[PDB]
Amino acid sequence: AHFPINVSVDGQNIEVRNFLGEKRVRRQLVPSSVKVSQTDPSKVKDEIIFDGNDLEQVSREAAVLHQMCLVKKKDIRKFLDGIYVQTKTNIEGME
RNA sequence: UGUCGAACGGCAAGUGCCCCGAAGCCAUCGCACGGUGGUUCUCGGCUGAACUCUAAGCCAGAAGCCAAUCCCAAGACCAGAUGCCCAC
Repeated sequence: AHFPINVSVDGQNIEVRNFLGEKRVRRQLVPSSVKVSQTDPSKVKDEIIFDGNDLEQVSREAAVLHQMCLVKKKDIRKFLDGIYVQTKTNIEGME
């Protein structure tokens, strides 16, 4: 709604800065072979798209960023702070 | 005050009383120091079977416990290491 933000991913770790107003980084390790980028530049501006091969070795960490999110002593429904896991989906490709 | 003849000097008042007093001791009266790693459960959640967290496969983490730092130290009887050495 208001908070302009930034996020980051540095090779093997993930950063989360100015989350809800928290001006520090929120790290999280990712295993060897799960490569990911952003589309913050312009067209999407929001999404984090996880790719990979294994059912539960990329689902295991596409579960904690939604655990790294909650706003606790606060009404939750009236406003939606968080870059949270979106739309469990089986994306295939023929492009 | 008393007292050594008087000063000087002391002494007696179970340390006369008093001011100051180093050393030592001591004060939340002074001062220094006391911010660490795993493990798990609440739990957010993952896969889905027979669709959801779990029936098996699983991350994750506050306290918690557990060691660790810390204090003691083999009656835990240390075949730990090491220094030195007899008579008969």
